[PDB]
Amino acid sequence: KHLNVSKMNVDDEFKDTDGTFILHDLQKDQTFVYNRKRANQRQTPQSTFKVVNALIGLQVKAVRDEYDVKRWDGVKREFESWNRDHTLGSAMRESAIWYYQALARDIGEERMKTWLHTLSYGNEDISGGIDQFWLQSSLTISPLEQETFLEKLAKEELPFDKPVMKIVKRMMIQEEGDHYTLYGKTGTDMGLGWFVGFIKTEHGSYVFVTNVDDSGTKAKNITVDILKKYGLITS
Repeated sequence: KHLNVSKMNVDDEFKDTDGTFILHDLQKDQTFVYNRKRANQRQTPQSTFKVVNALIGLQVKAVRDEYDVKRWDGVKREFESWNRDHTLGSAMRESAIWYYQALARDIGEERMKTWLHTLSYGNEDISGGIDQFWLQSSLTISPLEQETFLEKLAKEELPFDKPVMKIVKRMMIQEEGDHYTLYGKTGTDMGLGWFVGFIKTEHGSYVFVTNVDDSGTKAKNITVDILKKYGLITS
């Protein structure tokens, strides 16, 4: 009764949404892809880039750990959850862009470019500016390239320190149930939505990448519906 990802079908979940979905079974080494053409199209990563930003920032000690506090300046920004003191981990959870812009400025161009080159991270183009390049700007990456990177993060086959990789994966936890742990990060801009991450169950471990012509919230809802359908999200 164990999941064979090659027999999946997600047509129903995408009935009224243009998008792509990738699920990689880490232990069997098997992948399901819906809409391979779209999976190959590069797009701006938006806030899915926080995963990379956090890895590089911890690696070069621009931030100390998931609890490194940056005080809010008191400026009311677009979402109330941004208008508070944040840590590296809480700013990932709430997608507080201002925190990760300060982090990118501290990382700086040279270290950002060098470490981004180790990840095969799409076109690796940061010319849009040190604190702007992942936000509807120069950097683009395809869903397949996101999957390849996240698979290497899951396997810790990246040149980062191992504790750095474990901290960033922990910061991505969205739900810890009795029988599964869901990891993920959303991105959204101009009718393109991402939800990328991992799910660990009692019987397997998986990487997923979802990208849609809709919000990141929609991308996440589609992903959760698929993972529920195939019994990976239960309780």
